[PDB]
Formats: sequence, structure tokens, C-alpha cells
Amino acid sequence: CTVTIEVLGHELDFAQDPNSKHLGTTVWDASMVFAKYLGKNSRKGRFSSSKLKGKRAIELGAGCGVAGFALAMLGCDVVTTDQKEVLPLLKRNVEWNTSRIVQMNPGSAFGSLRVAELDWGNEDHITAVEPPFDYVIGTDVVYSEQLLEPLLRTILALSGPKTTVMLGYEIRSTVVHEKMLQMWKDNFEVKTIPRSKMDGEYQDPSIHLYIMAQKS
Ligand SMILES: Nc1ncnc2c1ncn2[C@@H]1O[C@H](CSCC[C@H](N)C(=O)O)[C@@H](O)[C@H]1O
Repeated sequence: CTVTIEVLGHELDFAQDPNSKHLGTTVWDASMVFAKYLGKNSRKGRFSSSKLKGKRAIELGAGCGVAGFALAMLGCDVVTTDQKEVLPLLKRNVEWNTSRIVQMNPGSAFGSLRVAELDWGNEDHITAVEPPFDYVIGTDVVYSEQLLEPLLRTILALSGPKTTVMLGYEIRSTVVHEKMLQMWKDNFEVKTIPRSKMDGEYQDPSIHLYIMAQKS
């Protein structure tokens, strides 16, 4: 079971494990909406190559790894993380596609992409990936009320004053939605990226992209 997606004109292959009960063994639609958003906003602004020079990003709950891979393709250095059980598939997908795009574009310089274990809230895991990061990203990592606080605490622990948080999100329970929105509003300055910045094909009304700056 392997999904082939085009990102920045490159055909990538992401292995999946449907034999697994683990949520992260499947590619979720928010990661693809995030990757396609980057492809559309990488010519000018904060995701252009010159503006990403020297920037470091960390992906939380990367699963199969689509979102962090796209960001690394833009020239950002990226540490992609998940729990131990997901890491072998993540490591497989990173290394298989890294060798593909570099053989496809030998002269181009992509950002680095290294896999690390990070259980949300584990201070030892957080210290070990070497924060602070310029970007903290996550796609479809909000779904269960009990995971809101550990994710929040992790994002803050990896952040500094100038850190930007990018969140790909799919609305499910309205109760959880309202708790999540209030939480982000209590901790960040939140903006909701509009439909026009997302690709015409990779856009379902239920998928939202948030971009959040640290609070004053
Ligand atoms: N407490 C926790 N610590 C670290 N990762 C967690 C976690 N709880 C859930 N996750 C991870 O969050 C991911 C949710 S599925 C999202 C996968 C990927 N970002 C995508 O968009 O396709 C899973 O990989 C799961 O392992």
C-alpha cells in the first residue's frame, strides 16, 4: 500500500500500513492540503527560498511524513517526529523520497530532513531535538480532547518569541473544535489561511490551515 503524490513537480511515494491500527500509518488529507499550500506560496514571502535560508522547522505527529517533506523541499531544515511505533515507516518514507528528489535535481539544495522520536510532553524528547525552532508544524494532530494540552505544551516548549506555528486541521467534533479554538486563542495570535491560498484541487471545506504567532 503506497500513495503517489505530486509536490513541487516531483512524484513522491509514501508507504502506508493499513494492516496497522496506528493512525499515523495512513496519509491524512490535511498533510496533502498543507503540502499543496506550500507549493502555491513558495515564490515570494516567508516560504520562498531566500526567506527560508537558515530556518529550522520541527513537525509534530508526522505520521507518514508528507507535510515536513514538502517544507524541506522548499529549503527549510526539518526535524520530523512521531512516536516510536510510527518512526520506521516515517524513516523509510523520508529516505526513499530524499534519494529520489536529489537524483532528480542534483544541483538543487533541499533542506535537511532528520527523523526523531518525540512523545508530546516528554521533556527529554523535546530537549533532544534541540529547540528553539523557527517553525513548528503539524497536520491533523488535533482530534481527541485529551491530546490538546500535551500538544500545546509541546509546541510552546519548542518555540521562541519569533516562532511561527502552522497547523493543518480537519474539523470533526464541534465540542472539540471550540475547545481547540479557545486554547489556541489563549496562547497565540491565530490567523486562518483563506481558501484562495490553497490549491483548487486539494481543498475540502472541512480542512483548515492555521498560522499562529507567539503572543505578546
Ligand atoms: N502523544 C503523541 N505524541 C507524539 N505523536 C502523537 C501523539 N499522539 C498522536 N500522535 C501522532 O499524531 C499523528 C496523527 S495522524 C496525522 C499524521 C500526519 N501528520 C498526516 O497529516 O497525515 C499520528 O502519527 C500519531 O502517532
